[PDB]
Amino acid sequence: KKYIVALDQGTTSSRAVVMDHDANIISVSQREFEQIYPKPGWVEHDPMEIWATQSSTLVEVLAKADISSDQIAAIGITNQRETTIVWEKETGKPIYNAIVWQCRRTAEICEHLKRDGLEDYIRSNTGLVIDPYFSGTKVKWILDHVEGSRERARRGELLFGTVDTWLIWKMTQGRVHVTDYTNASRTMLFNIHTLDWDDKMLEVLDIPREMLPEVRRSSEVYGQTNIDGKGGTRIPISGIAGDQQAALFGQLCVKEGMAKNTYGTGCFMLMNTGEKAVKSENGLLTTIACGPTGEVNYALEGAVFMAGASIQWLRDEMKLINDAYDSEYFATKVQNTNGVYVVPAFTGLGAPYWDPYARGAIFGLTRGVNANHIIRATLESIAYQTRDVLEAMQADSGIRLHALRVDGGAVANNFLMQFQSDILGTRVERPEVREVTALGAAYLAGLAVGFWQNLDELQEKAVIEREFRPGIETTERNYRYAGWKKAVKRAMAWEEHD
Amino acid sequence: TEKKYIVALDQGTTSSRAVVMDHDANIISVSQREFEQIYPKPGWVEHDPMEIWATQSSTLVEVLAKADISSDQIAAIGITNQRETTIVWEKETGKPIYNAIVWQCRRTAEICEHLKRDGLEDYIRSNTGLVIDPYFSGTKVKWILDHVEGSRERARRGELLFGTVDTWLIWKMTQGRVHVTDYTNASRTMLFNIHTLDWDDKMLEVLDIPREMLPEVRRSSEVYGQTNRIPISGIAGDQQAALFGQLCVKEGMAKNTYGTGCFMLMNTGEKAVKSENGLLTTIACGPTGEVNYALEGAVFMAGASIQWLRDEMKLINDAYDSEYFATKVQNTNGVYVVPAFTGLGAPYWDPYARGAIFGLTRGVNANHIIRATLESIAYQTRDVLEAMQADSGIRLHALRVDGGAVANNFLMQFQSDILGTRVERPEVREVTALGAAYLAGLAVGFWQNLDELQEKAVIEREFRPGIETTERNYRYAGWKKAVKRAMAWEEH
Amino acid sequence: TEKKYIVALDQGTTSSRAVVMDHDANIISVSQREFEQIYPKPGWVEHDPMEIWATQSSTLVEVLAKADISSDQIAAIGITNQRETTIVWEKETGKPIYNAIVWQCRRTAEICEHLKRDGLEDYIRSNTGLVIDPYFSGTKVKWILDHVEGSRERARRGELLFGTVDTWLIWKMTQGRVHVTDYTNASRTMLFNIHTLDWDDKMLEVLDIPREMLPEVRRSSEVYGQTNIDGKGGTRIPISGIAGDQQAALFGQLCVKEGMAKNTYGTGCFMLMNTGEKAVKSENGLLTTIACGPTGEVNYALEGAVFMAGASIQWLRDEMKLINDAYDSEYFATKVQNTNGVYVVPAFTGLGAPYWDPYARGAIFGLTRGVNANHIIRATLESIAYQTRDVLEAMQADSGIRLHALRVDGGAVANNFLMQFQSDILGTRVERPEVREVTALGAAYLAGLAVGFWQNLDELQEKAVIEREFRPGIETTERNYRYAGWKKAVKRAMAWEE
Amino acid sequence: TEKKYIVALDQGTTSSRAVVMDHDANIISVSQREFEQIYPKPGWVEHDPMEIWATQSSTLVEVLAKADISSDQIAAIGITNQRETTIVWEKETGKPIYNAIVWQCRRTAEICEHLKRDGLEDYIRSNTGLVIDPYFSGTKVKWILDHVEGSRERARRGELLFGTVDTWLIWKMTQGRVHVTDYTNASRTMLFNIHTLDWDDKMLEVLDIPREMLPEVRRSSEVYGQTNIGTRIPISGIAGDQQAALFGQLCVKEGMAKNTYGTGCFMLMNTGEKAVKSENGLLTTIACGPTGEVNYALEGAVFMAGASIQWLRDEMKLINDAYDSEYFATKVQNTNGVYVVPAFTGLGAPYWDPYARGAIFGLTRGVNANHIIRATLESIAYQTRDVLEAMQADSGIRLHALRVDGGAVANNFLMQFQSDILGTRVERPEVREVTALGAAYLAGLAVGFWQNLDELQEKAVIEREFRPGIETTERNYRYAGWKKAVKRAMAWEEHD
Ligand SMILES: [Cl-]
Ligand SMILES: [Cl-]
Ligand SMILES: [Cl-]
Ligand SMILES: [Cl-]
Ligand SMILES: [Mg+2]
Repeated sequence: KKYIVALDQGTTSSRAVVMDHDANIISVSQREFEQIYPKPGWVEHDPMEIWATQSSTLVEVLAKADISSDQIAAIGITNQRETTIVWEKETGKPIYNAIVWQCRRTAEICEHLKRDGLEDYIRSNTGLVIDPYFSGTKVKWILDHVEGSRERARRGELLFGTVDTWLIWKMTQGRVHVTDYTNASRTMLFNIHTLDWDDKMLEVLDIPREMLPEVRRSSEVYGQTNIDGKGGTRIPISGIAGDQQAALFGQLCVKEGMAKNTYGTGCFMLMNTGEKAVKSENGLLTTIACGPTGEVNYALEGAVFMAGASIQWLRDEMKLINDAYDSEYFATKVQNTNGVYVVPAFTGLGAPYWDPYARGAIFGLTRGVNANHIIRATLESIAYQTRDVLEAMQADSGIRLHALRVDGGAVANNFLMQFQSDILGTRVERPEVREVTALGAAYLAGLAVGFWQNLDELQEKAVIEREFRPGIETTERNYRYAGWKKAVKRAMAWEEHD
Repeated sequence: TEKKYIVALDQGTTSSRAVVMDHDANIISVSQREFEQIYPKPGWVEHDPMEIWATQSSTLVEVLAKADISSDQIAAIGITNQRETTIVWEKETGKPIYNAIVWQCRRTAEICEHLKRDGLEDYIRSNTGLVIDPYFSGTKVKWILDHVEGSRERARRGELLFGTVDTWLIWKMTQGRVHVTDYTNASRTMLFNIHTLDWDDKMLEVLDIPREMLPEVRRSSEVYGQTNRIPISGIAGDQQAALFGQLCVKEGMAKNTYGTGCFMLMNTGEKAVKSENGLLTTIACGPTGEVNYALEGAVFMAGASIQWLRDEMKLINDAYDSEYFATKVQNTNGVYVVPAFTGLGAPYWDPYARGAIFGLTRGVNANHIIRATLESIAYQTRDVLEAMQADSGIRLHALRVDGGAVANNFLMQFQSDILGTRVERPEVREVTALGAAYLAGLAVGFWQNLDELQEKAVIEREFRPGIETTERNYRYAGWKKAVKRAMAWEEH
Repeated sequence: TEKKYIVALDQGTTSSRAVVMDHDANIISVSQREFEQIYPKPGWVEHDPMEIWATQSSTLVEVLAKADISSDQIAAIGITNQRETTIVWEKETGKPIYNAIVWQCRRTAEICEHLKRDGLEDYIRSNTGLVIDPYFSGTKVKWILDHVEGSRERARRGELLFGTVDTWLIWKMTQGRVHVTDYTNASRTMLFNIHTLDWDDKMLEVLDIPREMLPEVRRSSEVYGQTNIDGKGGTRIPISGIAGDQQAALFGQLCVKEGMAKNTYGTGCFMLMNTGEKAVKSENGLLTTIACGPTGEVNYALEGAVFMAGASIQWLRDEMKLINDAYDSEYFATKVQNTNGVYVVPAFTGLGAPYWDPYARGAIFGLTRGVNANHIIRATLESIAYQTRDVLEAMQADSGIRLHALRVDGGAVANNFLMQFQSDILGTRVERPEVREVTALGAAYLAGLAVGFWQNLDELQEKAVIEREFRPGIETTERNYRYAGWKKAVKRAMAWEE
Repeated sequence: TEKKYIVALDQGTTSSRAVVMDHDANIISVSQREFEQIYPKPGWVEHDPMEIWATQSSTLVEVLAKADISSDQIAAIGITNQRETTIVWEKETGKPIYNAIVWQCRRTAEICEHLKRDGLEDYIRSNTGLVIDPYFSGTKVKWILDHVEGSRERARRGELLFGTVDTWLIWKMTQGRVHVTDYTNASRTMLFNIHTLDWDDKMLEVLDIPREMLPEVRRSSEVYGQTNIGTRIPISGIAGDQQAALFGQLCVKEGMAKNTYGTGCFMLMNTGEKAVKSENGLLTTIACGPTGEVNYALEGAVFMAGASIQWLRDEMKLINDAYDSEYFATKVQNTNGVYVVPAFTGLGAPYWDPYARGAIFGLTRGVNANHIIRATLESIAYQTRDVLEAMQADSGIRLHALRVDGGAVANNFLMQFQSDILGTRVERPEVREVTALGAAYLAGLAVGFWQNLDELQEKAVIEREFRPGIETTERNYRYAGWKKAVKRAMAWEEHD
C-alpha cells in the first residue's frame, strides 16, 4: 500500500497524481473538458464530463505506471470551488449543468440580496461578498429554473454538491454525501463560525435543507471507493479541500500570516490567519483553511477570476499563440506593451472590485500595436491583478510580505514571474514542484490514515527553484500600475443589468 | 479637332489619378500612380511637391496615351485634390521652400491648443466653419513661415506663394501664369471667410500670414487658364467633387466615401449651417457649379482599421478578407472595437482618445473581433450622421456611398441596418472624377447642364434595412458606451 | 442486468478510442485519447506500449462513465487496432523489452533490402500476401531480437512474447491469461501464411524468430476471453471480436461480399476490396490480405494505401501556409475552374501502393506565369483522388473487377468537391454513408455476432443508409486525358532521393 | 539653352523605365512603371502595345517633371528594350492588329517544329546566329499574319508595319515619321543576316513575311530622328536591352563578359569584330563596339529570373512588398533538398526546350514556404552556372570573376550563392540602371555629348565583391541535384 493519489478536479481539466512515501510524484495524468458558454458571461460544465474525465485520469495514472489499485493507501480530493451541481439521488442524473464559479448569471439574484440589506449578515456569518461567484445563488437559480424541483428537494429526491461532493458521491456509489469545511465555506450557505449550515441563508435563497451534504474536517476518512473492486482492498477517501486551500496547505502555510499566490485558471492569494477569522475591510474574503494538524483555521483571500484562462483564450479562441510557440515567446519579442493594457474581466471582476458587470477590455491601441504587445499585456494583467489583491491583503492583515510564495503551472513562465517581481517590488520565490494543490490534497489524505505522522515530516520537501528580484524602480513601477488602474476603471460596469 | 472628352485629375493623399470621360460620362481610361508618404517623425506627414506634380503630369499623359487620345480631343481639364495639404514655394523658380505638409500631419498641435486657449473657438467656427485642429492649412503655413528663416519677409516681398494642391497643380500646369484656388479648397484653409467669400483678415493676423502669398479665389466651374492648349475649367476639393459626382446638389442630399477614412458630406443648399454637434461647415457646389454649403464629418480610421488587422494583428489578407470572417459569425458576441488609433475625429475631436476593445468574454474569437472591426466603420459613420441630422434637422431617407469598401455587401447591409437608412451604391464608382469633369464641362459648354446626366445615372444596388434594424438603438447604445471609454486615454 | 451495449476499442496510430453502441448500432458514446509519437531518429517511429495501454484503458472507463453505463450492461467488447505495429514483452512481468515499433517505422529498410536481394519477393508475396517493405511486423521483431542481446534464447524459453496491438491489449486485459490474434492482424506480420492459415515456417527461419513467442491465431469473431474493468468481485465481460483497423472499417461498411470496396480518407488513404473466400495474387503493386465474411469467417481482400492524402492539406496549412485551416481547402480550390495544368504529387515519404518506391519525393509540375495559389491548393486536393485512382486501377487489373460503387469514410468525405472529383476521375459512383464510425462499428459487429447480440448482419444491412451518392460527371475521354498527365507527373517524382 | 542631360528609355518586359543623367553620367532621376502581363492560355505571354507605349511615355514625362528638366536641356534620347517581342500594326492609324507577342511566349513551338523538320537548323545558325525556338521574332510575325485574315495582302500594300519594341516606340514617338531598328535588335528577329548585315530573304520567304512591313536597319549610335516631348529632341541611340547592358558595363573589347539579372537573366561576352559559332547551345548575336559600331557577342539567355520572384509575390502571395524574397530565403540555411526549375516559359539556353514547364522537386513534409522561396532564388544562380559553363566551352575563356549588375534582382543573398555555386568571385558595381546607361552612352556619342567612352571608363564605380563560401565537393553535389531536376522538367507539354 505504497502510494497516495490526489484527484485535482480543475476548472479546465481533471488531474490525477500518484505520490510515494517520500512525497515524490511518481505519475501524473490530465484530461481537458469542455467549457460551455450558453451565452456571453455564462459558464457551464457537464457534470458527467467532470466525472468521466476525473474517473478516467485516475485509471490512466495507475495504468501508465503499472500501479495496481491495492497499492493505494488513500485518496485525497481537491477541486475547483463554488461550482454547483444539483442531481437526482436515485438515478445520479444532474438536473442542470454544473454552474461554474465563473458564471455571472445570478447577478440579478445578487442585486436582490444587496437590496434586502444582507451585505453585513453575509460577511459576518459566511465571510463572503455578495457576488455571483458563490454557490448559494446558483442553487437558487437551478431550483427556480427546474419546475417542481423545490418540492422534490423537500421530498429528499435531489442532492446539491460542490465538485468535491459530486465526486465523492459518484466514487462511493452514493453511500457518501459529504463536503469539507473549506468547500462548504464558499457556498454562502454555511456559517464559518458555528460550523454549520446557516438557516437564514437557506431561508433567504429558498433552498431545502434536505439537499445538503454533511460537512467535515478536511483530514478524515469519509469513505471507500471500490477501485480495487467491491471485493477488493479498501481504498479510503480521506482528504478533501477546496483547491486553493489545499495549495495553502501544501505550501505549509499553516501558521498565521503565512501566504501564497496560486497561478491557475484564475489567481488566488490566501493568507492563513490561524484559529481567528479576520474581517476584510479592503474587499477580500474570509474563508476556512486547514490547520497544521487538519483542524479548522481561517484565511484571508483574494480571488482573481482570470489568469491562466486568459492565456487559454489567446490560444484557443484568438489563436494568437500555440504549444510550439507560447505566450512567453511572443511576449518577450517586444520590450514593452507599447501602451497597451488588457483588463481580463471575461467573467466580471473579482477581488477587490467585485463587479459582475465588468467585461474584458483592451486599451491603448495604436496603429503600431501588434499581437506581441497584446500577448505581453495579457500576461502583465496577471501580475497587475495580483498587486491589486496583495495591496488589499496587506491592508487587511497588517502584514507586509518580504517575499511572494507562488505556485501553479504559470509560474514556469519566467517573464511573468520577473514582471510580477518588478511590479510589486517584492521578490518572488518559485518552487521546483509547481502543482502544490495536489500535494496538499495528498498530505491531508495521507495524514488522515497515518501514512505520514505529521506535516513537519513534509517540511523539507519543497525547493525554491528560483528567486526573482525586482528590476525596476519605484517610479516606473508606480507609473505602470497607475495606468492599470486607469484601464480597470474603464472596464467596470459594462454589462447592462437584468 | 472635335472635342469629345473631358479629363479629370484627382491628386489624392497616396496616389495621383487621371480619368478620361466622354459626353455620356462613360469612363474611358483611368491611370493611378502612387507616391511617397514621408514621415519625418511620429505624427508628422509630408509629401514632395515635385513628386505630386510628376505623378499627376505623368498619369495625365498615360491615360491619354493608352486610349489613343490626343489633346485636340480634350474639351477641358477638371482638377480635384486632397485638401488642406499645404505647399509654400518660390514664385520665381517654382521651387518649394519646404515639403507639402499633408492634411494628416499633427505637427501644429501646440499652436492649435493656444488658439483655443486664447478663446478663439467661436470666431474660427463662425467665420471659417472649422474646428481648431492641425488638420487645416493655416497653422501649417505659419509653421513653414516660422521654420524657414527669412520667408515671411520674402512672402511680404511677393517672392513666395501659398497653395493647396489644386493651386500648386494649376500653377505648374500654366507655367506660373495662374495662381488660383476655388471656394471649396479655400474654405479648408482656416484663412478664408466662408460668409464674405474672402480671405479673413483676423486669421491672417493671428497666424501671421502675409496676404501677398495667397491666390485668387474663384468658382469651382470657370475657365481658369490653359495648358499645352487645353482649358482648365474645374476645381473642387476631392470630397466636394465626390458629393458633386454623386449629384448631391440639393439641400439634404448626402454621401459617404469609404476609404482609409470616411468622409461624409451633406449639401445644405445656399445657407451655411453652423455646427453645434462637432462637424465642419464647408463650401460645396450647387447644380450649376455655384457656391453652396455642406456639413462634413470625417472618420479618420475606417479602412485603416482592417489594415491593422492585416499587418499588425496579421489576422487577415487578400485570400482571407475581412468579409470572409465577419460573416462566419451572426454577430460580434457583444464585442465593440473603437479604432481610435490616432484619437477621434468628428464629431468628437479628441486627440487623446486611443483605440480600445470592449465586451470580451471567454467564448469571443478572432472572427467576432474581425467582424466588430468592420462594424466600427458603420458605427463611426452613424456617429457622424447623427451629428449632421442634429445640426441640420434633416433626417436622411437614403445615403449615397462610394469608395472601395462599398463592394463589401456585409458592410453595406450592416450600415443600412445600423442607420435605418437606405444605402445607394452607384453603377459608376468614379464619383470624384465625375464631379471634377462635370465642373470643368459645365464651364466650357460640353454639357449645358446636369439634367440628362441625372436622368441617366444608375444605382447599382440599394440596400434597405432588414429586420435586424429594430435592434439598432440597443446596438448603438453599446457603441457610444465604448467610445466614451476610449476617450481621453492619453496622458497630456 | 440486461446487456444492452457493445463496446469497440479502437487503438489507433495517434490515439486510443472507445465507442459504445446499442442494438440498433446507434453511437451512444465516444471517447478519444492522444498519446505520444516517439521519433528517435529520422525515419524512426515508436510508441510506448504502456501509453497505448493506459490511454486505451482510460478511454474505455471514460466512455462508460460519461454515458452512465455500467460494466454489467455490456454484452461484448470488440477490439481493433493500428496494424503491423510490433511489441515484444516479458511474459512474467508484462514489461516491454523495447518500445512498440510502429507500422510507420522505416528502421528495417536494410533487412528488407537483403530479403529482396536474396530473391524472396515471390515467396513472400505468394505466402504472406505482402510486399517486402519496413511496413510489416516480421523485420521489426527481428530488429528487436537483434537489438536486445540474449532475447532470442529467452524467447525460445517462452519468456518473451510477440504481439501486434490487438494481442498486447487483450493480454493486458486478461491479466496475461490470453495471448491471441486474429487472422486479419496476423496476415500483416509477414510471418503468417495466408493460405495455410498458420505461421510460416520459412519466414520464421529466414527472420530467426522463435515460434515460442507467437500467439494463437483465431477468427475475427469468437469469444477469446474475459476482461474485468471493475476489479476484484467485478463483472467479467466477454472479449469477442478482433480485426485490424482497415479490415474492421471494411466490415463496418458492410463490404462483406466479393467486389465490395471502401476507401478511408485520413492523413493517408486505405483502400480495400473484398475478394470473397479466394485470395487474389497481385501483379500490380497491391497487398493481398485477410478480411471478414458475412458471419465473421475468413475472406480475403486486395489492399493499397496512399500514405500522403490528408497530410498534403496539412502541409499547405502548416508549412506552406497557403490556408489557415484544412477545412478551407474546398473554398479556395473552387475559386478556380481548374488547376491551369498543374499537378501536385505529394510523395513526401516516398510512394506506397501501387509503386512502393521509398525514394520518390514530392513534386509539382505544369507551372506557368499565371499559376496561382488556388491552382496549387486545388491540385493538392485533386492528388488525393489521383492517388486513389492509381490503387483502384491496380485493383481492377489484379481482380478483373470493375467496381459498381466505392464506399467512403473519414473526415475528407465531407469535402464534396473532393468526393465529386473522386467520382469523376474514377468513372465510379462514390457512396458516403450516414455512419461515420465504421471502424468501431465493424469491431462491434464482429463482437456482437460472437455472443449473439446480433444473429446476423441482415437487418444492419437493411437499415443501412447512404447519405450521399456521387455519380461521375465527366466522360471517359476527359477523365483519361487528365489522368494521363497525372501518371506523367508521378513518373517524374520517382526515384528522386539518392 | 545648354543641353546638359541625356535621357534613356528602358522599356523592359515587366516595366517601362526612364532615366535622366548628366554629363558625368550621374543619374539625376529615375521612374519605373509596371504593366500587365497577359496570359491568354498557359504557355502564352502577351503585352498590350498601347500599355507599353503609355507606361514608357508617362515615365519619360515623370522623370523630367520630377527633376524639373525642360526639353531644351536634353542633348539626346537613347532607346533600349525587351528584345524579340513582336508587334504588327496599321501604318495609317497606329493600331496594333494583335497584342505584342512576348519573347517568352511559347505559342510558335509548332511553327518551329516545321523549321526544324525542314532541316533549317544549320542555315539559321550560320546566317542569324540563332537557335530554332519560339523565342525569336520571325515565327511570331508568321503567327500574327496567319491569324489575321487579309494581313499579308495589307502588308504588301504597305498598310501594316512590323517592329520590335525599339521600333514601335520610335515610331510612336515620331508620329510615324521614322520606322527603324538597330543591328542588335534586328539580329534577334531571325529575319536578319548577321554577316551580310541585311534582311535574309530565305527566312522571309520561308515564314512568308512581306518585305514591305520591315523597318530600316541602322547603327545603334546614330541620329534617327527627333521627338517633340517644344523643341525636338534627337533620338540617337538604340540597342536591345542586354546589348545595352553589355555596353553600359563597358564590355567593349573581346572577351569581356557580364550577366544581367532582370525578368530573365542574360550572360553576354563581346567577341569584337568576329562572330564566334556556339557549339554548346548559345547564341551568336550583334553587339556594340567602342564607338557604337557593329561587334559580335556570345549570349546565354535564361527566360525566368526576376519573373520567378514576381510569381512568388503576385500569384502565390508567398512574399510581399514589405517582406521580400531575401528576407524569407535567409530564414533557412538551405532548401531542405528542394529544387525549383523555373521553366514557366520553356527552357532557354543551353537547353532550348519549349515544352518544358516549371517544376518543383524534393518535397518532404518539413519543406516550408521559406525553403521554396530560397530555392526559387537559387535557380537563378543554377541557370547562370549552366550558361557560364557553355560560354567557357564556346569562348575558351575561363572567367576569374563574374561581373553582374547592381539592379534589384542581384541581391546580396543571390550574389553570395551565385559565387558559392560557381566557385568564382562575383563583382557587383553599385550601378542601378546599367541597361539605361548603355543606351545613354550610345545616344550621347551620336550627338557628341561625349566624344568617346574614355572618361566614362575612368569613372570609379563602387564595386562589391563576393567570394566563394563553400568547397568543391558541396558545390558539385548541389549542382548535380540541379541537373537532375532540370532533366525531369524537360519535355513536359504535349505538342499541338
Ligand atoms: Cl463508503
Ligand atoms: Cl493660362
Ligand atoms: Cl480470460
Ligand atoms: Cl523625326
Ligand atoms: Mg494485489
